[PDB]
Amino acid sequence: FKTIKSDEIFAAAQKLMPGGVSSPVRAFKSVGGQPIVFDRVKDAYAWDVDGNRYIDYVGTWGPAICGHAHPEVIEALKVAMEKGTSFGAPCALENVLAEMVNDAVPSIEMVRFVNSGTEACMAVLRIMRAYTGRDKIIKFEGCYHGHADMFLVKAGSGVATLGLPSSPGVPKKTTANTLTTPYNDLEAVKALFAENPGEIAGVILEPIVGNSGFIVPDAGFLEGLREITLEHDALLVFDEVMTGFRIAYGGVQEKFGVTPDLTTLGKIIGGGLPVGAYGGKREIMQLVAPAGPMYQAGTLSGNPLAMTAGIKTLELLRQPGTYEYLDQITKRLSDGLLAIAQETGHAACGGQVSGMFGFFFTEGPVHNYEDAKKSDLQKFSRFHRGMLEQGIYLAPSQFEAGFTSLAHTEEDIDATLAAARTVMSAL
Amino acid sequence: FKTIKSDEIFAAAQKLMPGGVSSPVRAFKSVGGQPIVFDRVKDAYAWDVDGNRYIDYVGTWGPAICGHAHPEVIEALKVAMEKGTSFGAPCALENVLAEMVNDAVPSIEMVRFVNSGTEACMAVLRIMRAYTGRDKIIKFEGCYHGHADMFLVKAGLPSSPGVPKKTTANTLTTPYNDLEAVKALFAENPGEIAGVILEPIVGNSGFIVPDAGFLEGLREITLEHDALLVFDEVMTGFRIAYGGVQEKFGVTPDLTTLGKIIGGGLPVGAYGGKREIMQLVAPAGPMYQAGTLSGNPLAMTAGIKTLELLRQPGTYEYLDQITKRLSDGLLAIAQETGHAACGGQVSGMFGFFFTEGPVHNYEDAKKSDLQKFSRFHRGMLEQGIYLAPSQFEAGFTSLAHTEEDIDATLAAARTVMSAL
Ligand SMILES: Cc1ncc(COP(=O)(O)O)c(CN)c1O
Ligand SMILES: Cc1ncc(COP(=O)(O)O)c(CN)c1O
Ligand SMILES: NC[C@@H](N)CCC(=O)O
Repeated sequence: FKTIKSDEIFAAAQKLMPGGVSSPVRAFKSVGGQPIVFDRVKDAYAWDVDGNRYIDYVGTWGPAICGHAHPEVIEALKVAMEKGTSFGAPCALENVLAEMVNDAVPSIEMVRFVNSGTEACMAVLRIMRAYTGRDKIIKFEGCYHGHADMFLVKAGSGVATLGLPSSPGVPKKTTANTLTTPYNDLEAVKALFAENPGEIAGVILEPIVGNSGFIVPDAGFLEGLREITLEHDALLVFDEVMTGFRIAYGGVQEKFGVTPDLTTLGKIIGGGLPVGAYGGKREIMQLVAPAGPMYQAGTLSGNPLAMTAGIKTLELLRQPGTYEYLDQITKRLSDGLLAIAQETGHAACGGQVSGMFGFFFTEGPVHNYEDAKKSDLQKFSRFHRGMLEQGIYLAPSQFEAGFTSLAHTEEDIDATLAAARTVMSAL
Repeated sequence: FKTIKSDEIFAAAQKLMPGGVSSPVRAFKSVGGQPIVFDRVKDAYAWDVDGNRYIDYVGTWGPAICGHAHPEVIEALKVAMEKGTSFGAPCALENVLAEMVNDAVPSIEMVRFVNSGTEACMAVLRIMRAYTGRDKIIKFEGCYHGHADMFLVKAGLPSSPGVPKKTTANTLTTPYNDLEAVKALFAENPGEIAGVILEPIVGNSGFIVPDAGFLEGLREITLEHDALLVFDEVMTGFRIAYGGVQEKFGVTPDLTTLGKIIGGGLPVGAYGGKREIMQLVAPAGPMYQAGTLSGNPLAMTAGIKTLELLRQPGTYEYLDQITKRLSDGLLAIAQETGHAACGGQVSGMFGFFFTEGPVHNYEDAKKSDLQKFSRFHRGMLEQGIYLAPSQFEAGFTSLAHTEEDIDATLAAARTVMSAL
């Protein structure tokens, strides 16, 4: 196993871009700092600039649910780019995706497309405060909603209400209205409300966590957050940028039967192109300009290429047995990893829902970020590297959920398990 | 002039998306409220869903500088997507674009690609504060830097709902082209000013050129108070000149944001400057900023190809040539038809206000006769000309715009203004 070309390109990148990457995690600092430079991806695989081929469990972080470079998506894109990559004006494709999004996810009756999860979340945050007239927001430790200043706050016991910025360059002023609570902790949220009567605009969260490893909501958690927000006329916002169209066609809200007031979407709805969307109830979305006073603009938003890829991707997801397959192969993968971790003597816990999964090197179970933080990062680092050496590309971080696609075959899963066995036996 | 299909699609859109659009301006609220739905765009044209063709002066707001759907860009795109629409990991194409950007603009030694001007600006604002360790920012009224909260300031009070005053408190604003005001701000906030951000040439409150010495003065005082100078060239970058306004006017900022053109139509953005400052950005430094789909291979591809095209000889001279003729023509026609107007142009960027002006700032811009602009806009639309649906938006030309297109556009203007 060698990554000479990646080493070279990455080395040169360090002089051109901060850390040699467009996004922090890509720097592999959580797992050796030796990132892989991709050349191309197809179906369930990715190819190195060195020729290395991997079974991919990142799927460009969600979008590639139907597999990398799906022929139907690229075909639809070929037609779209022919008509121009961007209009800066209304196009019929926006209506189409909008309708699909509306018909697909319960809480969405109207949507505004944007260009990233970060844009979606910062806008949805602004809308929650605009609709309620309240400034305080409740987020959960371990959840990620982009890098808007409000979200860049320190979390954990002792600073849950301190609103301390967790990054230089962000005024305490801006984080002063962001409250955090442990995921899967209803009493923690009730507490935040009581401590701030009439000030909580709402609660935002990943209905199923992927940014602190894979973490599923304990029974009654989503129901509880729904009850508590309704009781205080506060808004419940599901960040389904990652879970949207992956956990289920209707996202976690559809699968678990809990309807929020607003939800953010992304990844899949763009077919690989930068995209994002924030929608929800009609009465709330009407505040978004130019229909309402809450300002939010996106010059290249509703991009025809992004809309086309999103539409084609959803049409594919609409086909029969789609999510049943993702669930099947993924459960197989997940149970396999845990069985292998057990047989090799490694403390581990994990799970999966549809085509999304997690695997922590700790006994767990993992109900929140604090639990996740107990995972053996050194072990994970060696694990990730080993899997890489075995031709398996996993998210370069213990705190990132993995992804499967309709392209992953029964054989891919088994080759992966074989590799996992080989790697864990050597850990 | 029929726009039946546009109306139908738009009406249905208003039930699916706020205002029936993905971005406020597209709703045509300032010019009648009946936007035209595009089906496709080619070269210097836009084609309606009703079969109408328009000589396009919006160029999807900047990206289409080499023309809409340029064959080489679409070909480069079709070839690149075959390898994947996105990696979510490093690819050589990022190094290439980064290098072309670094070589192109005076102040950039290191760059971080993002997905929009908004992300670029909020990120640059954060780096400004992280580098200086200060929170107060100076922005100009009439300048637009995305919808990030700190920018949604009134003129540090919120200008729209949903944004806590607490976050806009650290945002100081001043009239564009007003050095004394900026100076006063620094004095009223000693040791608290992280820096100054602005569009070196304004396009978001109409086309507004900086006065002689303005940019030079801003560089001087920021240096004096150990504060950063940030050029938001998302709109001007690679348009005013290959190196943007900073190159053309010769004033070098410490940091600059980019977008539009660098993505050839695809969602894109970037911020860069001296490596000493840029090294603060994660994962190199402690300042956090991330973008899951940033450095998109398709966006890099289209940006790389778009820049290669711009690097050809006569590119900016051509833009300047046809645009000056367009701008001069408009003002001449306005004069001969008896309408107070003022405008100007620099490269393929221009403005035309229905006000005698002068227009050195937003306040001046607001003196324009919006009613007249609206009727002008509609009439031009009927004459087969598509201008920005706002008096407060600069216009754009592209390499695809022919001498004939300009002739036709001026002829149209004559007809419209003669009817105003
Ligand atoms: C749940 C969630 N919300 C928001 C974001 C921000 O996404 P982007 O990088 O597209 O801004 C992400 C991506 N990590 C996410 O996983
Ligand atoms: C100078 C400038 N800065 C930032 C932006 C924000 O761009 P986007 O919609 O790409 O976020 C714009 C687009 N209006 C701009 O013109
Ligand atoms: N779910 C436990 C929280 N009180 C946070 C612990 C921490 O990370 O400090």
